[PDB]
Amino acid sequence: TSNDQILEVGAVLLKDFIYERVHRHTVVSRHELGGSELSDPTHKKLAQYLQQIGDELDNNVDLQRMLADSALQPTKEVFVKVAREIFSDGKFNWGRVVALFYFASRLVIEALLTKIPDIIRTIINWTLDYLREHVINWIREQGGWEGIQTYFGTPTWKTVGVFLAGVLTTVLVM
Repeated sequence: TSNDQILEVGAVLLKDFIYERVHRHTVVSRHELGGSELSDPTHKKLAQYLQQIGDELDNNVDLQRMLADSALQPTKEVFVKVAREIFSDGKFNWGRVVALFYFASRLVIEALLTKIPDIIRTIINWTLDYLREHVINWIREQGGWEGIQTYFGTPTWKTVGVFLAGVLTTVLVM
């Protein structure tokens, strides 16, 4: 319910997001990442939600083959090139933010794998800084970390309406 609070909530979600991605994948501790385990129910439930999207993405083999490209490295120029490309058209939506989250979590995993744990807070701050400088007025226009399940759910909600209407056509007209 404020720019500072939206980013502070983003930080706690991003940290917990990367922790669980590494956790169910090499170990990194919440304290290493700069976060505490969520206590807020709203945060905990959105965190549980973000995790299911991460699992859907893990099961995209073509995504995984890209992330395994040797060019995918836990480095400033990789982060900046990718972050900018995610958002470059200005048509923001919650899939853009999640894709940045998921991409960040993989840089952290690669920093673990390549034995440079010391950059992990830096990866985190790259990601928070980009949100702070470019994405936070958008999120505020959503009223906070709100609208997430509206955005991912609407397209399939609509197919229910189209399905029911076809049932009714079949049954009331024919």
